[PDB]
Amino acid sequence: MNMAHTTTSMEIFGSPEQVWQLIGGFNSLPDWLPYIPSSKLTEGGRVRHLANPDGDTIIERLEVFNDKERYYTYSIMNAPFPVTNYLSTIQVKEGTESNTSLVEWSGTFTPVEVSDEEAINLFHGIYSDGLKALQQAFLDL
Amino acid sequence: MAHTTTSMEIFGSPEQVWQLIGGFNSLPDWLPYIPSSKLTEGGRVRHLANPDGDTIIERLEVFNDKERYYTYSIMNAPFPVTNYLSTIQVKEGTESNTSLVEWSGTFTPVEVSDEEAINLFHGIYSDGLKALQQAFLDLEHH
Repeated sequence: MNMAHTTTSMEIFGSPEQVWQLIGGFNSLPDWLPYIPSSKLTEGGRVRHLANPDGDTIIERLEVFNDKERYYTYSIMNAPFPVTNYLSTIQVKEGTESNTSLVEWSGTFTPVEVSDEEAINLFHGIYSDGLKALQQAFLDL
Repeated sequence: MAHTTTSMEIFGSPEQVWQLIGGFNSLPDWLPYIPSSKLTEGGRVRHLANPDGDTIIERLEVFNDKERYYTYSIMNAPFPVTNYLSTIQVKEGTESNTSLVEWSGTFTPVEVSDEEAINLFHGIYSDGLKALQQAFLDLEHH
């Protein structure tokens, strides 16, 4: 119990549903994250193996999933990150217009071998870069 | 709309039973009726084959690992229903190492009576829950 927090929200030029169709897949990070080469599912779709572009790997577990409320929460089973009790959620909220959406990527975790600020900086950077790339891909009809 | 539910106690902790049936793509590991399954859409959609080679496409609506349940709908299948919704949940049993699995369904029967729609799905649910009960009964050791 330490639990650091970080979040980042960003407007995407696409209807919430359309945006969720592209990012709501647990194994679909490679379709929108320019930092993920490939993703593999295990346990009938409950576990994803991300092939990190550095030899290391990230294994995560789907914790919660709701199609219509457009969101999914997941936890880390095995990754090189310097934290524990990692829990992250990515949700597609209402945009400012009906053809717009606001994506939120949050995460709670316990820093280990790094300060709260350093871990907060790490994932905030990962989240923000992820959403900026997504913003880029959608305003590319 | 029509509704139907089946329950079955299995000799396995709620967590064990769920490790085996909680995967959206794991039906062929325990449901005789679905010999083959495939996932698309990053895992949200599954393509099933029934014994007669018919294709069944369903979509994951809700999934909760901790509470051991998932809800899904039918996008397209040869079944005579519409507005199909089904949820499978693994509840606590009478012993810390047994559990109660529940498979429920709600649907609008099309071109068939409610009775006929209920029998079909109840039959499928029963088929799978019974195989599941037999699977664990095969303890085999300690």
